[PDB]
Amino acid sequence: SPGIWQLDCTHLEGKVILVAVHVASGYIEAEVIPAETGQETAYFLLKLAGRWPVKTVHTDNGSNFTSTTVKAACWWAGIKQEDGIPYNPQSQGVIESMNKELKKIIGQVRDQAEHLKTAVQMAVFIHNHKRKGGYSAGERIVDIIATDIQTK
Repeated sequence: SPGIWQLDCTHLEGKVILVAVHVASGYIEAEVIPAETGQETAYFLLKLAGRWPVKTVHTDNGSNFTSTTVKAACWWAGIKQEDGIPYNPQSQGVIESMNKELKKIIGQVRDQAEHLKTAVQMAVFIHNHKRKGGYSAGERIVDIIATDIQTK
C-alpha cells in the first residue's frame, strides 16, 4: 500500500485540523483550517499529492466524497478518490487513537506556541519522528515507497 492515504478531520479550539494518514506507515501531514470545506480539502490534497506519490485517498466523510471541488483536485493530481467506510472496523479505532495522540502532543507544546497552527506542526513533527517498537513513521514511509520504486 505505498500510495494509500486516509483523510481525517478532528476539532480543537473551535478550529478544524485536517489530517492525511499514510495508512501503511502511520506518517501524517496536517493543517489547521477555519472549517472543513470542499475547497480546503481539495487544496490540502493537491499539496499532499505534490509531495508524496498519492494513488488513493480514502475520504473522511460523504460530503468530501461527493464534493465536485474535491473530485476536481483528485482528477487533477491523478488520485483515486474512495470512500472511507471502515469495512475493517479496527480503522475507526486507530484513527481515533491517533487523534487522541495528536491532541495530547498539542497540549504538551501548546504553551510554546501562540497559534494552534504552530502547535499542530510541532505535533506532526513529534508524531512522525517518534520511534515505535524501532523505526519512526517518517522512516517507514520512505522505506515503503523506495522499495516500491525499486520493485517496479
